[PDB]
Amino acid sequence: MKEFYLTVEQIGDSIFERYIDSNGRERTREVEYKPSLFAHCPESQATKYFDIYGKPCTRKLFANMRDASQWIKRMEDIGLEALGMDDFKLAYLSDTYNYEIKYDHTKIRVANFDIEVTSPDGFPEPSQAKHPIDAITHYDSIDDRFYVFDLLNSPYGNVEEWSIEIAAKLQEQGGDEVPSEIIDKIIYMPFDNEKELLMEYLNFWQQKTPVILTGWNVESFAIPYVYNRIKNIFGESTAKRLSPHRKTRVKVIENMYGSREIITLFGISVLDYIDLYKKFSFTNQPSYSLDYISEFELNVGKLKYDGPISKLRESNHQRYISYNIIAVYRVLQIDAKRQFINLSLDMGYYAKIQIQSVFSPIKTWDAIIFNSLKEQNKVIPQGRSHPVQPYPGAFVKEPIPNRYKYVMSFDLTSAYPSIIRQVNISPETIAGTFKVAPLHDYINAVAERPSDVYSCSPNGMMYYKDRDGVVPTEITKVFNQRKEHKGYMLAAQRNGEIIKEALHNPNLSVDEPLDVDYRFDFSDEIKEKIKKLSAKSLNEMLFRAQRTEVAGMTAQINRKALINGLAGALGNVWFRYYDLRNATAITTFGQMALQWIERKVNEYLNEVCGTEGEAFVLYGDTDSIYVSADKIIDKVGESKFRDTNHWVDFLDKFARERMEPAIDRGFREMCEYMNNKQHLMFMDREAIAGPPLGSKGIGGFWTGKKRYALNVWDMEGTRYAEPKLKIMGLETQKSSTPKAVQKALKECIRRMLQEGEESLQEYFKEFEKEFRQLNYISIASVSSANNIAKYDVGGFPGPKCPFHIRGILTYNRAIKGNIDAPQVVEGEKVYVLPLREGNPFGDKCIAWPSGTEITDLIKDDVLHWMDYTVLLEKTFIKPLEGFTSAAKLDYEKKASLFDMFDF
DNA sequence: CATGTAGGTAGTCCGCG
DNA sequence: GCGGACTACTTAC
Ligand SMILES: [Ca+2]
Ligand SMILES: [Ca+2]
Ligand SMILES: [Ca+2]
Ligand SMILES: [Ca+2]
Ligand SMILES: [Ca+2]
Ligand SMILES: [Ca+2]
Repeated sequence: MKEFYLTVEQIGDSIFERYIDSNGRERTREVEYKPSLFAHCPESQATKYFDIYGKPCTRKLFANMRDASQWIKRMEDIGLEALGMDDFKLAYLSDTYNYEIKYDHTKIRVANFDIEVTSPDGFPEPSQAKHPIDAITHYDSIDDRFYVFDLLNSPYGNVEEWSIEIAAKLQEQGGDEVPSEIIDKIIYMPFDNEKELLMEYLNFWQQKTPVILTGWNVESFAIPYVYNRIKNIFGESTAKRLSPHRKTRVKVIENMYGSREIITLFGISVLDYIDLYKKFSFTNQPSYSLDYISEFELNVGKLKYDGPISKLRESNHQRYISYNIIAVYRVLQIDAKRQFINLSLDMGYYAKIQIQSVFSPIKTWDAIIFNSLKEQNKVIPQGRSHPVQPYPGAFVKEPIPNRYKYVMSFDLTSAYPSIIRQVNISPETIAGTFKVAPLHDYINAVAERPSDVYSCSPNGMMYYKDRDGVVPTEITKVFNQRKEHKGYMLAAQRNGEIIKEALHNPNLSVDEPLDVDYRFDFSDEIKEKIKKLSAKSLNEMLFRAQRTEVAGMTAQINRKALINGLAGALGNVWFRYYDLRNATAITTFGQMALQWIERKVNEYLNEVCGTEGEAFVLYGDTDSIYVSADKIIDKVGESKFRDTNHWVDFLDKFARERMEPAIDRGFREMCEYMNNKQHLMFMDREAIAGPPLGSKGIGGFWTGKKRYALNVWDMEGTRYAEPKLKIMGLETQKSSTPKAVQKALKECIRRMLQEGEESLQEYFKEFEKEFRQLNYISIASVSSANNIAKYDVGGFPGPKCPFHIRGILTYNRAIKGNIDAPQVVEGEKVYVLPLREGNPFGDKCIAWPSGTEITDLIKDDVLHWMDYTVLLEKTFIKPLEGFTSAAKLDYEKKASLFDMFDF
C-alpha cells in the first residue's frame, strides 16, 4: 500500500512522525529535518523558484529548524521578506508525502474513552486531581473492544466486581440494559488499588497508543485529570508516558477562583467530540451534556439513577460501571450517525495537516494552498501583521412586514466561492484597479463598463482572465466534492419521501428491506417493489435513507463551510493571503448581483404578466430572492387547480422553464458587464410555498429582515409527502427560547400558515389555559453564562448586570455552603426562570446549569415561586404578538358589536 | 495561537412636571 | 411605564 502519516510533531530540531508503512504496519521515526526558506534575489540569478508574483527567489537550505527560525528573525531585523512555509512540519509532510494521500482508516487507532471520579467535596478539578480515578472505559477501534478498568477499593468505598450478566438485563428487570451488540466486545479488568489500575492503564496505552483520541469533554476533563492524577501519584515523567514521544505542554487557563488547564500530548491528535459536534453539526443546543445530545441525536433515554453522582459508586457500583461503558458507546453511536471522525480524517489528509488542525480553516487553507503552489515550484509569501479593520458584507433587503400567500424563493449555488471563480479573485491574479461608480449605477447598468480587458468586481478591483489563480483553482476542487455529496444527500432525501408516501398503504406481508444505494434516486423497478413492502420493511428503509441523508449532509455542509471559510479568511488578519481588496471584491460583487437580479426578475415578471412597475421580489438576503407568486396564480385563477400539488407543479414548472432561464440571461449580461472570466451565477429555485388549496392558511409571513415563516411543499426538488415549515430567525429557531414554547409557537405558526386565524385562536386559548401545568425545565429560558465574575459584587449584581447573570448570582447565594450543588461554569449554558416578588431567594430570577434538574434543596422553592405570568408574557405572548401583527391577524378574538348577542 | 459581516430582540440605564 | 441609547446574545447569510 501507499504510506501515509498518522501524526507529526516538531520538537527542537527533530520532526517526530508516526506513520503507516508500505506493509500497513504502524511505525515511528525521528527526523532531523532540514528545512528551506526563500528570499528575493536579482533577475540575473537563474533559479527554479519564483514567488507567486513571478519574482525570482533563491532557496536557503538550513542545517536545522532552529537556524531557519533564527534567520526569519534576522531578516525581520534587516527589513526583508522571508518567504516559504514557516510551519516546518507542514513542509515535512509536503516533502514526505508528495502525492495525493490515500489513507486506510482501519490502520488508524481511534480511541474513545471516559473516566469516573467519585468526589464527595464538589466537582473533581483536573488541575488538582486530588481524588481517585475509580473507572475508565476505553474503546479501541482496531480491536473493536471496550477495555474497562474498575477500581474495587477506594477511600470512598470498597465494592464488588461488576456483573456483565446483570448489565445485559433489561432495566425493568433490575439490569443496566448495556446494549446487546457490545456485551461480547467488553474486556473487564477489576483492580484492588488505584496504582495498579493506573500502571496497567499506562502499559495498555503503550501497546495501544491512540492516534486519534476522542470522547465527550476529554480535553477539559478526562485527559487533564488522568495526566495530573498519574503525575501526583507517580511523578511527571510517568505522566509523560501518555505521549508516545514523552513530551507534553500544560496550558493553564486563568479561570479565577479557581483555575483549569489543557494538556497537549505530543504525538496524539485529540479531537474532543464536543468540539467536533459544535463545529460540524450546525445545531445550537441549549445543553451539551452527553445525555441531552445522545437523546437529541439517537432518541435514547437519559441514563437514570437514584441519588447524586458522588454516591452512585457506593450505593450502586453495578450501575456506575455500566453507565461508564454506555457513555463511551453513545459517542460511538453519535459518530456512526454523524461521521465527524471520517470527515476529520478526509479533510486532514486532503490538506496535509495535523488532523486536529481541521478545527482551523486558516491552517487548513494555508496547507492546501502551500502544497498547490509548491507543486509548481512557486514560493509562498511571508505572513504579515495587519491591524483589524471592519469591512462591508452582504446586502439584505427591507421587507414590508406582512402575510405573503404564494412565494417562490431562489438563491445562488455556493455564492461566494462561485464569485471567486467567476471573477478570478486570488492574491496573484490582481491586474489593477478602475475608478468606481456608485453601486446603484452598476445595479442599474448606467455606470461605464469597468474594463474590456480584465475581469472586475464593483469594488474597483480588476483581475487577469487568461490565467488561473490558486484560490479559484483550489476552491473549485473542494466545491466539486461538496457538489457530489449534496447530490447524494438530496437523492436520499427524495428517496425518503417516496418511502413515506408508500407508508400510507403498507402491505400485510413478511418481507425484507430492499438492498439499495440510497445515494441515487430509486429506479422505477425499486419504486414498484416498495409499493408492495410491509410497514416493518418500509420503516427500516426510511431509517437507512435518513442515515444516508445525514451522512451526505455532514460531508456536503462542512465542505461548504470550508470554501465559504476561504472567502472569510481573506478578511482575517492572520491569514497569509489576507487582503481586503479581495474580501470586498467578493462581498461587493454579491451585493450587486442580488440587486441586479432583483431588478431583472421584476422586469421579467411584469412583462409576462402584462403589467408594469409591480414589485414581485419581496425580500432577499445576500444571494437569495423571495418572489411573491400571487399574480402568477391569479393570472390563471385558483379555480383551475385540482389540488395543492397541481398549483405546486405549475409553479415548479414556471420557475424551471420560464424564470430560471430569464435569471440566467440576466446574470450572463452582468458577467459581460464585469467582463468576468466565467459565468457561474446559478440561481436555482429553493422553495415553493403557499397555503393548502381551499384552506384559510396565509401561506407565509415576514416580520422583518431575517425573520419569516413559509409553508413549503417543494424544497430544492424534494416534493414533500407532507408540507414542511421553513422558519428563519423567529423564536422557534432560537436556543434561548424555552423548549415547550418553541413547540407551541411553531404550532401557532403552522396553524396560521395552513389553517387560518380561527385555528390559531383555538390553540392559543388552550395553551394559555394549560401553560402552568408544563414541566419547569420545558418552560425555562436558556442563556450562555459569560463574564459572571465581572458583575459579581459580594455575591450580588453589579451595575448593568444581565438578567441571566443575575439569576446565576441568585443561585450561588442559595447554594452557598452546600457542597453537592453543581457550580455554574463560566461560558456554559444555563436555564433561567423569573421569580415572583417576595421569594426567599431575594431576587427577580434564578439560573442553573442547563441539561440538568435544579438541585433538590432549592428545587421545591423554585417551583413554588416561579413567575408563570412573566414567563408566558415574555417567552410566548410577546413573540406571538410580533408574528400576528406582522401577518395582520389576531391570536385573541377582538371585542366587537357582536359581543352584544348570545352565540 | 487565528473564516467573514448583517441584523433582530430584549436586557439595563436613564429621562420624564 | 414607556421608549430611546447602548449592548449581550444569537442567528441568517
Ligand atoms: Ca460519568
Ligand atoms: Ca446560496
Ligand atoms: Ca440551491
Ligand atoms: Ca403498498
Ligand atoms: Ca442563501
Ligand atoms: Ca427550599
